[PDB]
Amino acid sequence: DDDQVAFSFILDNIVTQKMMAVPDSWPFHHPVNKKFVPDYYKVIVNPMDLETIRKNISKHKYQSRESFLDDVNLILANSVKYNGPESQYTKTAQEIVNVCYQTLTEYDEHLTQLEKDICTAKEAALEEAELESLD
Ligand SMILES: CSc1nc(N2CCOC[C@H]2C)cc(C2(S(=N)(N)=O)CC2)n1
Repeated sequence: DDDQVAFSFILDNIVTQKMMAVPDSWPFHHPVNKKFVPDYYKVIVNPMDLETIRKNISKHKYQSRESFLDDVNLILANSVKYNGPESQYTKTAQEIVNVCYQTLTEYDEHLTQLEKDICTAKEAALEEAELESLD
């Protein structure tokens, strides 16, 4: 609830202040424009980028670090597929993933608290929704 908002703020500041600050991270800031890279979506079936993650964050898509890190890792996997494992683009995506990991670790204790309280809050909301519906 209130905890979901704090969690999303932390994630968004990790994205804007750490991941987007990686040198030359511009290729991963926004979705690829088909008019500029015409092959991209023929190759990349589950696209992902830092802007889309911010929008998912603002929609409170992420209740835990795990689903957040699923999407962050999709950025890296897509660079590996389209650009190659040894490419400079993939080197940059890997740095983006590492700074994300590093920053989450700094805030592990606080983020673990939030995830716990977010989950117990969502269970309280779901359990009462079902009790209200049958009663
Ligand atoms: C070479 S131009 C270009 N490349 C990009 N990447 C994506 C990562 O892999 C390599 C290459 C395909 C991404 C972009 C933009 S853009 N929206 N112009 O379309 C900002 C998103 N531009």
